[PDB]
Amino acid sequence: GELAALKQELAALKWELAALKEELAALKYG
Amino acid sequence: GELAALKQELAALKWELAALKEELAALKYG
Ligand code: NA
Ligand code: NA
Ligand code: NA
Ligand code: NA
Ligand code: NA
Repeated sequence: GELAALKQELAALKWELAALKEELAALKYG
Repeated sequence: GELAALKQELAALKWELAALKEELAALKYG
């Protein structure tokens, strides 16, 4: 339970992070 | 210890997300 829950939360956040870093990259260099 | 490691990574990532949104905000307004 706790481990599963936390890995789902981690996963979600890393998708958001990935997206945001790509958007930042775009804005700084284009 | 997988749980320990993941709680540290979660913490870090929430700070990184916050930081990046503030950088995006900054760049929109110069
Ligand atoms: Na568990
Ligand atoms: Na939990
Ligand atoms: Na642990
Ligand atoms: Na945490
Ligand atoms: Na806790």
